[PDB]
Amino acid sequence: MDEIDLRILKILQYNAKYSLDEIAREIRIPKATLSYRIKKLEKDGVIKGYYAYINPASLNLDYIVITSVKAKYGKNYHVELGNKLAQIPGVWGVYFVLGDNDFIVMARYKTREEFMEKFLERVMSIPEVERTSTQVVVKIIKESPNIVIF
Amino acid sequence: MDEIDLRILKILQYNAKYSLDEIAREIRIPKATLSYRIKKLEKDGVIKGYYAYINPASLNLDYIVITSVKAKYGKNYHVELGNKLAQIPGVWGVYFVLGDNDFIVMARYKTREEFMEKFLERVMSIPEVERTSTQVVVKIIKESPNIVIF
Amino acid sequence: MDEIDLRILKILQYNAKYSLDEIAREIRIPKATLSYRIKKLEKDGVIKGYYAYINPASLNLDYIVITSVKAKYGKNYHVELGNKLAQIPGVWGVYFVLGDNDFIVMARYKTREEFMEKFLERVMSIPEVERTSTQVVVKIIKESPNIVIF
Amino acid sequence: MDEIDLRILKILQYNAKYSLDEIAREIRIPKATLSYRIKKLEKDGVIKGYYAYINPASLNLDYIVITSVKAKYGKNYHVELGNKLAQIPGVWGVYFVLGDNDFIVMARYKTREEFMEKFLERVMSIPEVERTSTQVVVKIIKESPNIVIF
Amino acid sequence: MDEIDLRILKILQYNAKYSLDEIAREIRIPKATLSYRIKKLEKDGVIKGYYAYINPASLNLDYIVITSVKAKYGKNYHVELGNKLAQIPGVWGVYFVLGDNDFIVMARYKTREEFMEKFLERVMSIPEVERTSTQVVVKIIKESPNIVIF
Amino acid sequence: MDEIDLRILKILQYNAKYSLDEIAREIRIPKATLSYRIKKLEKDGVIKGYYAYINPASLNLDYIVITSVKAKYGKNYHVELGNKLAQIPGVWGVYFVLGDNDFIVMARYKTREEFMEKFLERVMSIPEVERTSTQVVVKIIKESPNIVIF
Amino acid sequence: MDEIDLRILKILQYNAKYSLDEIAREIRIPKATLSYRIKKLEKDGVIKGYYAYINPASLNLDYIVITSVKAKYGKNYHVELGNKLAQIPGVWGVYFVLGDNDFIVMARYKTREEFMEKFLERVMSIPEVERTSTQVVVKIIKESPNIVIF
Amino acid sequence: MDEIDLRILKILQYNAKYSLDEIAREIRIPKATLSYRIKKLEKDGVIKGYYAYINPASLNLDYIVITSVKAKYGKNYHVELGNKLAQIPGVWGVYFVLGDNDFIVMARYKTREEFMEKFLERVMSIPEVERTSTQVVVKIIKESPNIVIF
Ligand SMILES: NC(=O)CC[C@H](N)C(=O)O
Ligand SMILES: NC(=O)CC[C@H](N)C(=O)O
Ligand SMILES: NC(=O)CC[C@H](N)C(=O)O
Ligand SMILES: NC(=O)CC[C@H](N)C(=O)O
Ligand SMILES: NC(=O)CC[C@H](N)C(=O)O
Ligand SMILES: NC(=O)CC[C@H](N)C(=O)O
Ligand SMILES: NC(=O)CC[C@H](N)C(=O)O
Ligand SMILES: NC(=O)CC[C@H](N)C(=O)O
Ligand SMILES: [Mg+2]
Ligand SMILES: [Mg+2]
Ligand SMILES: [Mg+2]
Ligand SMILES: [Mg+2]
Repeated sequence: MDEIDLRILKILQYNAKYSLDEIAREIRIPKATLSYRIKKLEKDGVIKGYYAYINPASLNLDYIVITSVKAKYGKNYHVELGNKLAQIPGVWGVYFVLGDNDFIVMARYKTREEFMEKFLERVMSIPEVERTSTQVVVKIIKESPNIVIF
Repeated sequence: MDEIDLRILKILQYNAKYSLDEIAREIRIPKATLSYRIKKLEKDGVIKGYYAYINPASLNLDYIVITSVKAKYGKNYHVELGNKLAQIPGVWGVYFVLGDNDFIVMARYKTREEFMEKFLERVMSIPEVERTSTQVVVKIIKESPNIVIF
Repeated sequence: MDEIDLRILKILQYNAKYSLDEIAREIRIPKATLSYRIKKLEKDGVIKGYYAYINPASLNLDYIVITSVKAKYGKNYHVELGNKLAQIPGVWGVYFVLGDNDFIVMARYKTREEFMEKFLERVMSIPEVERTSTQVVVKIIKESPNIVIF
Repeated sequence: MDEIDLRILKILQYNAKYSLDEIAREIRIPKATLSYRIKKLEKDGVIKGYYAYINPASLNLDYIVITSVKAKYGKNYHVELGNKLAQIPGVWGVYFVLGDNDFIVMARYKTREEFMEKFLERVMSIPEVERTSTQVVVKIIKESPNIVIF
Repeated sequence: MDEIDLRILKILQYNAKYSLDEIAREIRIPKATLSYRIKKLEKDGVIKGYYAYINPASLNLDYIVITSVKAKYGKNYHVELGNKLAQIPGVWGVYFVLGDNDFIVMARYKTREEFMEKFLERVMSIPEVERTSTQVVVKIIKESPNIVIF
Repeated sequence: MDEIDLRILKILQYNAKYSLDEIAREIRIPKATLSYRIKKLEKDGVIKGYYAYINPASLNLDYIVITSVKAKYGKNYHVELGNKLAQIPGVWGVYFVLGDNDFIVMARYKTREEFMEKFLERVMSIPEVERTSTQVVVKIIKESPNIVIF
Repeated sequence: MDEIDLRILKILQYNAKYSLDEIAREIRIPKATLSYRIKKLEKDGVIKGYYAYINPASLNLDYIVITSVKAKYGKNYHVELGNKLAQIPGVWGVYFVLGDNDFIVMARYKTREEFMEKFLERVMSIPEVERTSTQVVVKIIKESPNIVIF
Repeated sequence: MDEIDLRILKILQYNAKYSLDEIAREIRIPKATLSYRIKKLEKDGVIKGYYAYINPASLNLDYIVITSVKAKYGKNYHVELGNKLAQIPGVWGVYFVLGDNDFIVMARYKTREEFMEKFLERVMSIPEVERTSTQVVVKIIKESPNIVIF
């Protein structure tokens, strides 16, 4: 990629439905070239897709959690435990980390009860889990993972 | 919203450039109605936008961190500290949480040095910060915040 | 329930033996209506009972503890462990919680020895327990769980 | 008090509206004597009152928390901080404790937002507070503080 | 015991070889009575013995430790683990405690190597031990366990 | 000192009132020599005194604590803080330690209230104190600091 | 550098006084070329020097510590605090780290007293220090920082 | 050793290739005597070798870690676990320590991936490991283990 590709990506990361004519006018390059560049970025795996940003609040997803997981160590436990956590409905983020915990899990649910049934009751049965500590999110100050270029 | 709106959203959350004809064929409703429903969802704030999912690895964003923040308590410190953390380049997530820490921050950088200059050196000067503990992400097992409907 | 039911409950939560005539005079409604409303609240399960508030100090209950419990995780451990903790004489509160511990237990005893025999020696034998940490209450500043309406 | 007083209290602690005739029949003593004994227990401060046990769930009190507080030490900080915590609407229990924290606070609210406005935003402004850690109650297994005699 | 017994004990707790004539002169009571009182205190188990206070430094006991022990819970583990810890040469204090640890052990050795061989290597083999954390004493500010009356 | 001095000390550390004739018979040395050796040990500071071992339980000292102290760092804080802690009535041991805490304090009181007034309320006013964590002793398995030679 | 430079370095990292003839014979290259390559590595800063590995035990350096430091945050505190720690006699390693602590310090002393005077008493006066936790090394299993190529 | 040996060592610890003539001129002793003294120090094991100080950065060793290890206790676990940790490529320091952890491990790798494959994936399979916490080094302020004489 080059300087122009980054400028294109900087626009698409926050507004993917901005018309080709509008993008071409902003960056200052031929539309045909813009189309070619975007197709290449998709072909090369830089742009992996396009998603609609849906307001979780509109779906009543008010029970937001960040759970730290301590594992029972064993050969390749990170693979086994990581994948089991990733399969839980409501879990959108699973990170293998360095520190006093081994995994950080990001999840969303509508209520305390849903969270207990879909998440807590599933996690407690995973053999690779020693224990977990869930941090309830009182307020989301910022959640814009789509912004990769500042 | 109704059952049909959810099915539309379930598709748009992972593939927003799927054609109207294809979406209409999958859900089984008139294209004109589909267009109307989508426009209403955007007008009502359910769909807040459309973004291109860019592979962070393609931008060499290999230094991924999850930082826990302990604050110096004071009136409305959550607002003041939260906003200062949110303004840091590279920070995409800022959560006010319950537990032994007060904020959880998600950030991405290309290198250790960039992380130190843009993030660590900025955070250490924020008066509302007591201290922080950064968890380095060794491997991202899953990061699909776009999926709001399972 | 309505606004009037709440006012009635606000009185009964701290003084259940206040006469019907006195309550009717305070809220300003017919005694017959007050009686009907109270009976309905009991029938609907809002008022689950009436208790005498006994001063624990009068019973020499001077050894007051708040114990945090870390569990050995397993399928439905919260049910099994929670119920075993709830059965211990002297234990009045058992809460399944989010955080670095899994249960918080509230108990009262007359002495250190009674606490050790009835509580500590029982808890240490429960297989679902990894370990516990007991916080001794030096002084109860406030303990009015009966107040549900502020 | 004597053996008979304890038996009377054991009944009143869970059912204070049980008729005098019924209580007298259960314990086996004259009604006049029972009335005298109860009046004496009230006069002596053993029975401090009578309350209606209201189901918190009926009032939508679904946000239940147990907050640990670390104080900024100073002369008589336990008195000053304890009283400020006790004054917060929704807080029913405040305990000065031994251990890694100095106070344990029990509170109830209807929602996350109410909890943030009435509790979190008030606590963060108290000068005697170093920091706090809130444990969200996922499920109340038992909460019968009225039972003082097992 | 009475006021006079306490005054006698207050003297014997720090100087047991003070002559009977000197003690009688200080407290103001007949020597025969003083002798009788002391014999009674010994007979009743108040005075369990008389020891020479030996300066540990004179024996090169420079490796002073305070070890916290986390146990593997089980029926009567406090008895079993407590006794095994008490049998270790060099260990003079073993306390069953409330908090994040279960036992506190006080020990003294001449060197790091002696401490490792006699204490660490013995403790690591005790099945009731989950783990321990040893706090090395850099300086003893005060160690006068003989003073029971201030 | 020599081998004989150690054997003498091994006896005096647990029974200082054992007669000279009995000690001489046990160790096998002339009484005159034994007396000379003991006087020399006292003169050289090896034997710093003789105390009566008083059973704390006989004095109702049932509230036994081991308190960890975190200090506010500053020049020679260990001297200043250590001495202030050592002056508190009821405190018999004060140790400057390595680890997550800076001092370990051993104290004894008759009741919870005495402990709060004499110890807690005094410690909270010491400026060099950041905070403390008190571990209540449920049972003393062993407390024989007089034994220096095993 | 190339494959040959690495082989040369792999030898020099553990035996720098191995003769040129011996090194040339082992790697299989002309001595003149070996000399040229080594001089270039020194000129380019790859080889920063040559040191004698002295056995710390021979210097009675028996008090080995690894100290974790929590800082008082502020602008560029890592620079200021890091440099002050690095200036302390006996300190050979100072690392700015991610996690619950901010610096890890490696030091060596002959005795507990030397450690207290040269290290502890100096660190406690540094304003940028919140507190520290020192881990005493009981046994060095391995300490070969000179090995950079495995 | 004597005063002169220490002065010789103080020079060799940072510059082992300083010529004999230069060292003799600095310390003020005959070259023949200097040679004899150095040979004796090597023969006596004081000087265990001579190494080239290679700049780790020149080898792209940018992933620097300090890992704390909690062990599963058992007979001689320190020997077994210590040796297994010492065998891992990239690990240069292994210390058996006192405190909340049992071992501190110092290691170096070129990248996050290398660190995960060579270190993390190996450590997680060691049966004697309960868990670990890795502290990533953001900046090395000082790393001069060769300096044994200050
Ligand atoms: N999985 C491992 O090998 C160790 C992970 C652990 N969280 C650490 O930081 O060391
Ligand atoms: N900001 C506050 O009032 C408290 C926040 C803190 N993290 C807690 O869980 O209690
Ligand atoms: N039981 C579970 O699944 C987890 C409970 C744990 N206390 C937490 O907060 O995550
Ligand atoms: N307030 C105090 O003096 C100390 C209280 C502290 N929680 C402790 O356990 O020691
Ligand atoms: N042994 C037990 O039952 C619990 C002991 C633990 N240290 C506590 O404080 O709760
Ligand atoms: N006083 C100091 O300098 C440090 C003491 C601290 N407890 C430690 O272990 O490092
Ligand atoms: N200095 C900083 O900004 C933070 C350092 C802290 N140790 C962390 O891991 O976050
Ligand atoms: N290995 C042991 O016996 C105990 C080691 C532990 N790290 C401690 O400090 O006590
Ligand atoms: Mg998206
Ligand atoms: Mg009640
Ligand atoms: Mg004694
Ligand atoms: Mg070297």
